[PDB]
Amino acid sequence: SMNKLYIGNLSENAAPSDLESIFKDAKIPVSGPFLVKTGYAFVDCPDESWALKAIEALSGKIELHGKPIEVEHSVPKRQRIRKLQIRNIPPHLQWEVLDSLLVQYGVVESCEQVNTDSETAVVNVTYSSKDQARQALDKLNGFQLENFTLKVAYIPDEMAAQHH
Repeated sequence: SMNKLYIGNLSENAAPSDLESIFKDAKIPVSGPFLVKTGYAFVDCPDESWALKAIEALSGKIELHGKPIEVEHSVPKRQRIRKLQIRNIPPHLQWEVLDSLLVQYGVVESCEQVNTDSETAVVNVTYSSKDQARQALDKLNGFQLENFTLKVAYIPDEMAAQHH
């Protein structure tokens, strides 16, 4: 389940109470405690919708101790394989325009729309191979389209962990 968050760019002094109050102010529930390590932390949300809301509302938008926090899906490196999430897509963008970008990097096995309360769209894309998704991530994250900057990140690909 995509309810697990990684929180990055934290100060050395950051404490759970600091993150608790950020999530409370954003009206986002968590389903367990904040685990604060050295410059980063982990927390779970009750479901995938809340995890996405936390990313969209908090990442790069809230500062703690003078540093803007980063909030992302927590994905172990060995689960960064075929699957990506693309956020901040222009609301009216024709799906052929998006497809014309995606296929420059590989074969799209699937592209699923995700529910979100933002005006911008979110899709989960599965490429055929790890090399294709890695190139798409590098080329599409930060790409500017119709006055919107696309944000692209890995999501877990648990079933391909041993695929060749």
